[PDB]
Amino acid sequence: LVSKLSQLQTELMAALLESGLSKEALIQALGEW
Amino acid sequence: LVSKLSQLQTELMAALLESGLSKEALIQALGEW
Repeated sequence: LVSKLSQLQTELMAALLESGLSKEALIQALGEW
Repeated sequence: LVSKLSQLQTELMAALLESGLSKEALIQALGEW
């Protein structure tokens, strides 16, 4: 049902956050909008 | 110089954005702060 890409993106984000991803990195990414 | 973890995080975020990561996914992640 759920696309492999969606699952992979969710898994990647989760893993990145747990690795200590900074809020600044997220803010910069959010900046694309 | 730059840690392998930092480089990997930067590379991962970049790849995720290019794969079509949504702003909602970023907002939710940013929410942890």
